[PDB]
Amino acid sequence: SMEQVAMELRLTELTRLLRSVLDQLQDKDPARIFAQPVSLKEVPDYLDHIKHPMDFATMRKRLEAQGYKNLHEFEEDFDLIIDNCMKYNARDTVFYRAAVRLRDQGGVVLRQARREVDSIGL
Repeated sequence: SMEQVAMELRLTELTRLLRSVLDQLQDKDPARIFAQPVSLKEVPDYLDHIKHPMDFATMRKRLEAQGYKNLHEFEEDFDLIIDNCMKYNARDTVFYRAAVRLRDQGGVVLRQARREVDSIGL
């Protein structure tokens, strides 16, 4: 139908916007601490602690499969990256501090994205 195509254009546009957001967020992680899944070889007990692991590479896979239907779903996954890290790692670690900085600096970007998704209507 014509409607289904219009819908898919919207989703494709959302994906385009979310790809830009993802790049801006990952730029706030120059150490690349959150670039890849936590290694279950190097951290064999990780899944005993963290029940829903997340990372930028995994988000990007979902993104390019157009797997985020709205900004809220995308934000949930971004929040998982941060929250997982702040639980597994102690306050005085480079990992925890990196998550705090990513959350603080990322909020600016996400505040803008929400306004754009609303205004453009995606």
